Amino acid sequence: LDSRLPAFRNLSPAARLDHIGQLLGLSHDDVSLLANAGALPMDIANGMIENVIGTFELPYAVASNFQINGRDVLVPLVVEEPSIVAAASYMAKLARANGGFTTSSSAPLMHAQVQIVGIQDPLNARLSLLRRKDEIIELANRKDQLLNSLGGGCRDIEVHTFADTPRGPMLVAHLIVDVRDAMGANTVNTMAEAVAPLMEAITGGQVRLRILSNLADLRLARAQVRITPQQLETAEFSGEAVIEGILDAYAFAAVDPYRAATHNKGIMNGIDPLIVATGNDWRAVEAGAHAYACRSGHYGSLTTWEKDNNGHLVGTLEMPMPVGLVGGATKTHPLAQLSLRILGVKTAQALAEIAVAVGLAQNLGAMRALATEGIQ
Amino acid sequence: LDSRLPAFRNLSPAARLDHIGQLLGLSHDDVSLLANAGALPMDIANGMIENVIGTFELPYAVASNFQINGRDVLVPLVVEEPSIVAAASYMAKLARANGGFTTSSSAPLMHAQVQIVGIQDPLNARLSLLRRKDEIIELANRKDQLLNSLGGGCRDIEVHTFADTPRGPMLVAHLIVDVRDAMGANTVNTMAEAVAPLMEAITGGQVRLRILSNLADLRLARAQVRITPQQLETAEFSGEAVIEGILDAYAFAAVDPYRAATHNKGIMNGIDPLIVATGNDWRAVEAGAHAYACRSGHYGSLTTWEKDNNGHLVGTLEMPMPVGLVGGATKTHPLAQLSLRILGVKTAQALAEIAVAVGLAQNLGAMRALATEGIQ
Ligand SMILES: CC(C)(COP(=O)([O-])OP(=O)([O-])OC[C@H]1O[C@@H](n2cnc3c(N)ncnc32)[C@H](O)[C@@H]1OP(=O)([O-])[O-])[C@@H](O)C(=O)NCCC(=O)NCCSC(=O)C[C@@](C)(O)CC(=O)[O-]
Repeated sequence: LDSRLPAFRNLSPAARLDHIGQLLGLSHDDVSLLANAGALPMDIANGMIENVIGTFELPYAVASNFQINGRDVLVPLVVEEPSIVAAASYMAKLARANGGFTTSSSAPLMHAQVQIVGIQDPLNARLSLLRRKDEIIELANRKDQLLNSLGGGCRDIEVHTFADTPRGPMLVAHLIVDVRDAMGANTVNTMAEAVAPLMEAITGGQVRLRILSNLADLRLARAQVRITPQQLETAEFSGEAVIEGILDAYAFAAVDPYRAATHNKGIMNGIDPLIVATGNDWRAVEAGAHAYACRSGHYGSLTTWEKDNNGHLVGTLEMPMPVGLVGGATKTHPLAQLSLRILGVKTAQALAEIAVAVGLAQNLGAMRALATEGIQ
Repeated sequence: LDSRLPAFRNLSPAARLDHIGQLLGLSHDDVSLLANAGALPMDIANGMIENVIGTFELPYAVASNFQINGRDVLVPLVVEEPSIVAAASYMAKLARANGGFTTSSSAPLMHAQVQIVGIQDPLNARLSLLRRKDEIIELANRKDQLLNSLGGGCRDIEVHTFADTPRGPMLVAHLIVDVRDAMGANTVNTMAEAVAPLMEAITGGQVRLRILSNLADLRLARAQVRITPQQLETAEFSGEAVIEGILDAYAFAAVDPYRAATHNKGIMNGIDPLIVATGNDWRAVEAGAHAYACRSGHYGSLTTWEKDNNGHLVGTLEMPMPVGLVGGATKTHPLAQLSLRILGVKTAQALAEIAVAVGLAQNLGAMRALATEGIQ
């Protein structure tokens, strides 16, 4: 696969769609999902959410030039805002010259929280739980046979205490669950509900919340990119001075939350449209991303930008990225299935890796434009 | 308008649409935009973002029972996830019994950032700017005579310094701009550009970034709700016990960022689909919401929950809410226009107020469920 797509931006939507279909070998049926409006049947839309009266369209695009660990990929994106697809594509083009994007990710581990109140001895109860870990882990894994046989399941438990709250001391257990190719909320909510009575028996507390955490900091995905000064040279500036201006923009986001919010918004301009294109939950991804940005107590940049010893501009993105290939709209929406076909992804973590590569490219594009814009 | 919609949940989408059209007095043409696929023509979609190959639908729904400052409203929502619309409607039904939602908002004030580097005397340069603030403000306002006629414009400037970054001292000016019914990005960006040469003259430094901040903490919208224990009573739980359980849930969110990220995600489940339905930029709203949530130096809850002197449950949501009635896809997308007609809003701050009421409702719905039978 060659994702360069020369001339794409100037082709008609039909000719774009034809080129995609040729490059990938999409069937006629696949192509007709995008050629004709209304690919989401109303009977399906009506079973997705409540009180449905119709459907709402956004444009569906493809970003070009992306390459992930040496493999070319085409990236579907659904969004209303201009410049995003272009910026991504152009930074992807530049990235290719130096090997594309390099990615990695954690195992697909999600937390389930079990909140326990009204214990007079929570610190002691925490050890009583930790001692009985294996028992709790076995109970968690009893019901979801499909998950286990696919090689997922509850791996471990950690327990936290919050002894100072206005509502008294709390204990909070986390089940740590490998959810394989799912986003995982239903899987872990189920397990949290299933172990709650047993934890209550061990601790003597009242269980309250039994619920996933969206701060999915054990489900991290990572991307890297490299850009050389020669690539960034403008009419106004040397490539070197552009790099320095990109580093200046980065330091500005790292110290000022007013800038960091905007900088990170730029990252999510790249990521959220992929999430939408694949039928995934963008509120989950957003909450994980921004909560992770302020894990230190200070709201900072999710990306890093540096100059290496060769003088090259090197960027990183590492962040929570809980996404699924199965479940909900990703299965039921015909175009979500088409997107996954276009992407070629075999695991949810592969989809996560593509996401962070696009977020990183979008951030770079935004910074480059802001740094190279002349003073009027 | 009566927003109650008896049996709406169980009508077909065609019947729900006909019913809305009758309540609102929508034209046959308006109803047609939802009764048929393809309300977003391809020529418009192709002009909205780059590399467009088609469109992508999500379901379009309406939440029922909402009442804001004593007026019933119907709330359009576009999203892929079940239970959101139902939960919002159900909590809105409860809220009606005690007066509905009560809302307010600030003026629609946005920050434009102007980053200045290369100054050995940033603290001095700050006072030189403030000494000449009236000129800077007059200059920003020459740039947009129409906004000023509409009753907006640059109101003030603030200046922040970061004298010790790893990239050297920086100074950052903020233009504080009343943007009326726009989200405002384009307006404030334009002003930042206009004042940049003047700030360079004053400070002797070099302007880098000129750009809005999405941390729109001078554009706050606020909602309140009240719920009695009688309303929350179940077969398994007294209403008083449910209220205690909700307060335990809130305290858990206030202390633990693992919980707060999820709690806040639930609020955004309510808000973002109204943002999408109105053609607004949901990445901006998200970034502002979650960055505001950590302004204290700890990532906490956007909502508050308390029990008043009567034993009643009272909740608040105050947050940044930068949305527009004009600008971008809000104008361009025929269904964004229709949403605004359904909502009946006459200013952007009115839309913002609706948004926080729906966010507050959604949070309440999640918590009520999590404190009683559980989410599953
Ligand atoms: C989903 C409900 C409301 C069902 O509720 P129910 O148990 O079926 O109660 P009901 O069936 O008697 O419904 C009563 C009212 O709910 C509304 N309603 C009820 N069903 C529908 C429907 N199909 N379509 C439209 N409206 C509906 C409707 O207004 C109805 O009034 P009535 O029928 O008496 O006039 C209930 O189970 C509930 O409130 N669940 C909330 C939990 C939830 O799933 N919230 C949604 C978002 S998930 C989320 O935010 C993530 C989370 C939870 O992790 C955030 C966090 O942790 O904080």
